[PDB]
Amino acid sequence: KDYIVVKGAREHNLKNIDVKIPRDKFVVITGLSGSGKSSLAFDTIYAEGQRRYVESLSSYARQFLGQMEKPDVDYIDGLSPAIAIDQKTTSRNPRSTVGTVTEIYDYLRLLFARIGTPHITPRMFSFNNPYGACPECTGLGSLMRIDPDLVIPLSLAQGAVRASGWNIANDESYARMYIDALAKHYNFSVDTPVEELPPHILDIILYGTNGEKIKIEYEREKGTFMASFPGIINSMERRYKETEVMKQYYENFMSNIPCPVCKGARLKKESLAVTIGGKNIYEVCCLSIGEAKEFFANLNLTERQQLIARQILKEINARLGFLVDVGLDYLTLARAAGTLSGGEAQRIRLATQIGSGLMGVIYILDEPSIGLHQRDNDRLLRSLKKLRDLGNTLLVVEHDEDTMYASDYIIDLGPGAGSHGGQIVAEGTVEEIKQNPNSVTGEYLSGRKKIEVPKERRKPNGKWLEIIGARENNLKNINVRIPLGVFTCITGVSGSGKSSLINEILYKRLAAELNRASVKPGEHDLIKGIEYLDKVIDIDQSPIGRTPRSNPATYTGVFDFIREIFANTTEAKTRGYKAGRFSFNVKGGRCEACAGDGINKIEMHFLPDIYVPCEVCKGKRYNRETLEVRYKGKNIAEVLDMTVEEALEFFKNIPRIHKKIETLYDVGLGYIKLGQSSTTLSGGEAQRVKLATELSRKSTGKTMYILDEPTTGLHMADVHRLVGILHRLVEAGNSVVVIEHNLDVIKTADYIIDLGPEGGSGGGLVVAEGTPEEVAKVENSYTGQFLKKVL
Amino acid sequence: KDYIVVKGAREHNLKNIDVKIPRDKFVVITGLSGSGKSSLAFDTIYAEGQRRYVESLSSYARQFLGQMEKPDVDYIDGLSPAIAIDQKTTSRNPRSTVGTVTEIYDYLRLLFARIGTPHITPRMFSFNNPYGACPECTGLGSLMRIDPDLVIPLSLAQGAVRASGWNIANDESYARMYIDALAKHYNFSVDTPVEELPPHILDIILYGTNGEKIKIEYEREKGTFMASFPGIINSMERRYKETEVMKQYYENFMSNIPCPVCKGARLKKESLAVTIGGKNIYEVCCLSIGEAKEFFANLNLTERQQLIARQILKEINARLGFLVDVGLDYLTLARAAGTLSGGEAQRIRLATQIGSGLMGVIYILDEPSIGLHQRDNDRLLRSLKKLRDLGNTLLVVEHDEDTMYASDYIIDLGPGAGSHGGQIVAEGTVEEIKQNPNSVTGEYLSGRKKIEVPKERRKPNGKWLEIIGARENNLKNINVRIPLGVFTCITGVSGSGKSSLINEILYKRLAAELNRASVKPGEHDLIKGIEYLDKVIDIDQSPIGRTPRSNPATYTGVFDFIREIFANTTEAKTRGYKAGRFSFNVKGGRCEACAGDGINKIEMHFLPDIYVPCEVCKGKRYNRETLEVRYKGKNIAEVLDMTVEEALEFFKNIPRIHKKIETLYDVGLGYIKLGQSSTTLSGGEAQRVKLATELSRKSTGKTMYILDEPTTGLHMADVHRLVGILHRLVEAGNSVVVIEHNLDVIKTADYIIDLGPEGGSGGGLVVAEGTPEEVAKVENSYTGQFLKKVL
DNA sequence: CTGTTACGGCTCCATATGGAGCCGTAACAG
DNA sequence: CTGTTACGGCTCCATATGGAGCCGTAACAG
Ligand SMILES: [Zn+2]
Ligand SMILES: [Zn+2]
Ligand SMILES: [Zn+2]
Ligand SMILES: [Zn+2]
Repeated sequence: KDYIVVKGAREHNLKNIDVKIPRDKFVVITGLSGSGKSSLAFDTIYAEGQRRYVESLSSYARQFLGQMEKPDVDYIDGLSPAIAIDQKTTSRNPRSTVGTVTEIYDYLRLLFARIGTPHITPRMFSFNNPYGACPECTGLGSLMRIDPDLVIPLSLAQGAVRASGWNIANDESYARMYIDALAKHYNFSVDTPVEELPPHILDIILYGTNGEKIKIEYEREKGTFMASFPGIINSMERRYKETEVMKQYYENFMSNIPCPVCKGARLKKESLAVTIGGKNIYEVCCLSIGEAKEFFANLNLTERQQLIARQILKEINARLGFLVDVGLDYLTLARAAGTLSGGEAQRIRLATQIGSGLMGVIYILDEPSIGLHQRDNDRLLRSLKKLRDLGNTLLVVEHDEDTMYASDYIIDLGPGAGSHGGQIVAEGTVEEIKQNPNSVTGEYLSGRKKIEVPKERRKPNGKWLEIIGARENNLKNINVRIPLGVFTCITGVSGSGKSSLINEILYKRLAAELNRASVKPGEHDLIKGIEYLDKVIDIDQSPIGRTPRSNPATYTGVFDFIREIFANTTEAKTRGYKAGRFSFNVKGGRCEACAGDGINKIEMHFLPDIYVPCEVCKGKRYNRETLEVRYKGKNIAEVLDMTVEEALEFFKNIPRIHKKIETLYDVGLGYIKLGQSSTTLSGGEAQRVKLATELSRKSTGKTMYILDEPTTGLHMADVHRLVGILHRLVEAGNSVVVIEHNLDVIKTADYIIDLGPEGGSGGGLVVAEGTPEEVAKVENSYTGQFLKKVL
Repeated sequence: KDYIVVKGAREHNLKNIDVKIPRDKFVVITGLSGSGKSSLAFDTIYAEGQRRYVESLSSYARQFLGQMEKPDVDYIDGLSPAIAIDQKTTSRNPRSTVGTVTEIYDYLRLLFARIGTPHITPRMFSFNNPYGACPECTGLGSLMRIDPDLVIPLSLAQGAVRASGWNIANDESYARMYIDALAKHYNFSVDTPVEELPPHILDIILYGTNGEKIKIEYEREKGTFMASFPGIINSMERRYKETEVMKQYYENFMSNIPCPVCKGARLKKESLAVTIGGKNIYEVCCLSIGEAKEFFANLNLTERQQLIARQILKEINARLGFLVDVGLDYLTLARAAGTLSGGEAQRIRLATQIGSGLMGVIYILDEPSIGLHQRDNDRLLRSLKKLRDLGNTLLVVEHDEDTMYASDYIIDLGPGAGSHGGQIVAEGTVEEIKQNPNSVTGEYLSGRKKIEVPKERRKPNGKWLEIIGARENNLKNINVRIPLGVFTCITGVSGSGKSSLINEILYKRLAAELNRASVKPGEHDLIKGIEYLDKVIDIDQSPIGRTPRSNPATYTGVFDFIREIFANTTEAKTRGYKAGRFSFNVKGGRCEACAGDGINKIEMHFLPDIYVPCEVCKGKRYNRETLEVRYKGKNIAEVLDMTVEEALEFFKNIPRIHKKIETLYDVGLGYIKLGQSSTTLSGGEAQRVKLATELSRKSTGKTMYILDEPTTGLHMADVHRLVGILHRLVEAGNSVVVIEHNLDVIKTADYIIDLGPEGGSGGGLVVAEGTPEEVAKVENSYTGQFLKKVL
């Protein structure tokens, strides 16, 4: 009725816990990273609600949506349909923009049709219908095409065509025999240079024969057939239109340009003649949300116009107010939804959900406050509480103190992670958790544990990285200086351009200069001080592997030492074994039946592929003869089965393994097991693995680390550990640059660069620079204002 | 909040109506057929709720579910997600049965794992996993295959292979050249008879070469290639497994047989050794729902077993009780869900929804009481009220008096249909509608209008249709006699076998004997009295056309007369025109640009095909020169634009057109227009069109009409009109047999055949026979008991 | 004029190879 | 012993023609 009773929850590492979540209330789930709160929420409640709603729909719709796996839960009662909002974005299609996603373009079209004065039909203003879409660009506004300068950057035999699937290097490839047939038809030499080729022949080859029929001969068996040359450009365009990695690869060689006729207006030349208050539809859509709302509020109409357009104006004002209160007062209604970050997309989805007014729906949010400045926390909390107040329930998974102080109910898991977590430690109001003596969240909220402000701060040693003439996006031609050898943190409000300035300019230029990559840096003049750097490393939450053949033991490189010490035993020496025998990636020591994968594929008549453990090897991925070899009473499979904490004690007598295992333990991965597949690892686990690998390396003092919000989905203890690890890395001799919005991390940094003073058009500048104490003295700085009370 | 406010509803024929539907209440929508209530419910509320829930899901899930069209409504507030339940069934896959659909097989597996005594793992009892599925049948229980007796029912050149896609009649077809290559390889003559062919050669041809590689030569251009013969049977099996019309066609030639090892148990020989109370899993699943519930209630366990299996037993008992209270006390848990009727599937879905306990969801049901006997009305109403009471709202679209008397709120549309309906006439409680003087439902509920019991009933003239030895399904070898020349109605409780006995036996045998069709009748001895019949006609709600080239004017045949009178004018005579010129199906009088379709196809870069009216012809489907010809001030397009009611007055001077138009008016289609596409017609409109076509024919007195519940989705006035039409058809000279569950239709019949006395195993017999007055005197008959008070 | 049958024409639905990232191994320099 | 570079091998992901039903037309019988 008024509760969500869950019994027998055993998904992932949950230790058969029973919980009662009050309905129509603000509920937050807390715990350490990997403690199972994310599993308990998403894999149980969201999955059960989505399955219960989908299975009751039409058969075709259910088949299209797929067959969701049934969670390992006894029974759940009082479960309304669940909608999950998380930081995930897709390119999707160019047809969708911010206005269409937020469902305000329809209201704008209705208003323009009803009251717009021509210089009147709602479908005339839409670019998704032939009645309004521009004839040339088909309502897209961007004539995407592949320029000839990129297809042929040398004769054909030297590798002129760099496009995938058109490599004429192979003699028997389709491209080779098509080129041979074309050369036979047009009587030209393939080995002739492209520049020396006649323009007509080159144009015919590039753009095809335009439907002309030619004879093509193919040899395996021999035969002949009649067909036509489609052309490289036409085939690439058709492949692009047929269907995200392939889309990104195709768009890499593309050259986006504005439509020559509509100039990106996406509409016919006659639809733009209708204006409201001196601004047509495109000009209104080009304004930022705040100024558009101000213009709508200040708009003056006659009595008849006000009576005929009251409801549309009220709806537009309400939606714009919701969007502003969410925090996106800098975005434009005409901006493409594809070029949006995860936090911006999540906030837009939240605003749309608030505007829709759906009732009786369980809402689950995964860290809505990440990627958002501290000044917008109150607005975000007010929006969340309004969404709850409209007749819904919230299951936010957050680790922010303000969220705990604003939430009605708090559920805490733990007390550790992995095999030590998965059970509820404490629950109730914030006061009850604060008074609870066995809760980590209560301990960190009551002041028992805290992050201390360092007494001594490092200073630059005379090495600086100067970026000159940065003008990409909203950057107003600013020059910044990043000291080398100290912990540098870059702050600023959302949309100020810090993320672009770092990721798409500094990292790309450093990679091109040092790692010898092939990327296009952002619009800037030059970078000074690169000679002081030897390598650039970027650490993110991307998975460390896409195959089941990768595990942390191999990634950290400790598996080589483990195999060496295994082969150094007397049994392997007497049996003539090698260090490579104890590996599930090379034939000789792996199971032959399962090919070392450990699972087998079974095909059903009317079901997808089902995987079961291999019968002969029992999932140990090794043959019996190899497994007979034991080192100190444990075989290779048992060693792979140990966790990092146990491996620390087991391998304490071998320094070369002990150092790596201790690094893995210190980066907070003491609950993980060496045999875990890299595919099953989460973002935090992958980031910790990368940090451990970086720590295990021998630093030369000329390395730069770039991190983009490393505190995503991290508890207070995790933040403390990450701060300690970053300080250790800085003290090693390298330099660390972090884009952070967390005050706890910010206050421990040695240098702070602030970008503001606003977001969007008003941003792109530099407000404050120096140590946090110096930045706190700047009056016109939000970060300084917050650090004034934080310190 | 507590209301669903809809403003500006203009979908289909709705005349801009505003309504307020109370939330969490029993609401019923009433109106005439075609008045727009179905549109107002499904196209507006269900569509808006489904779109609002889908658009907030993941991008991939939203793309898979498709892009739902936005309804033509201003705004809807307080809209919870909507689930629509309607009478629609699909073959789907053999993996799903009644138990799996109702989610009781999982609980049965859990109970068997926990307390079953072997002679213990939940996944061992499931047939959807390799751990429990039978190795031979792969957990299907039916080895579906194509028998050789059906592939070759004459030499190859005479058409031995009757399978689609393997017609060797064409010389250049792939089948022909494959057969030629096989004949060249094996050195045999294709023209040789199949019987005279060696068994080895025939087996090799039928089952392929089993991977053997042979040389195949093909001619258009000439060439050769190496491949293997897959075989007809293997190719057909692969095509069947690749992917409903094609599935039905493939299954027509299939021969379903039980698995030789498991005997249809779908499980391994070891999983059936576990028994509970002397019955294993398959034997429990083979019992009917009522007796299974009785067995579970009477089951005795020890204290430990009761303590360990209390929750599972309680859940199973509750679900079985819900299923029994729904009305399906005769179904078996092991029955395949594919072989279920629309009403049974809808009731099963309702029971599953009740068991799931989803809260805050709007439920829309389309005639849940159709196909259900009168004795189950109270149980169905109680189930609906319980489903509402668990915290939901109901939007049932029903025309049953008991539903009106049980509903909290009633919304009435009308007052007519088509252009006369689409607006709300009255609303409120049942008393308010009864006291309303301008409501058709109130008029029929207050006794102002009623269907009178006929004073005189027709009697048989000595012609009878005797079915001897009917034994299909649950029929217990019964003999029935259907009189010819009178209105015969067949009644009985659900599951008594009347539907099978009629549709799959009598209609099929009559079609085979008279219409010279190719179908397999049900298991019966013979039928006597066929010599008194000349033709058999079956009328259902299936669409009358699948192309936009069919309209009621052509279907009824009146369009030929219209074209003839158009060509008989002086303008056509002077211009040398013919009767075929005024047709949008032959070149010469239709628009060349749109090819007479009236619409054009426009392709977008990243959108599906969009259809817009043709520019040159303005959607009139005719060229200008043809349109210049006018008859009595109206051209052909204007004539097509007229409705039946207007065409009745326009064509009153031509008897050959007036008779057909009057028939169309009398069958209740006075609101439809002659130019309406047959694809857009609903089931009721198609049935009315078929009835009008049958009436327009010249009856020879030797025709039999078979109707299966013609009162589906019909108001009381529609029922009265249909009864009048059926009586007119009977008085014409033919014989009508109707399977009906409506007491109003039953009381007007001349002969009644009752099948009972129960459903399932207890059915398949004949209880009462004779006139309704005679049937009402039978004590052990539910239909007689109801007719006792009805008459 | 009307019903039936046969034929022609139309429409909608159905049915294998190259590339990026990672692991293991050998060689060379510090 | 350790770091770096180069190479080989492995895996997962990506990119047109026959048939059923209907409409129009002509011929034959009542
Ligand atoms: Zn354009
Ligand atoms: Zn194996
Ligand atoms: Zn079997
Ligand atoms: Zn046209």
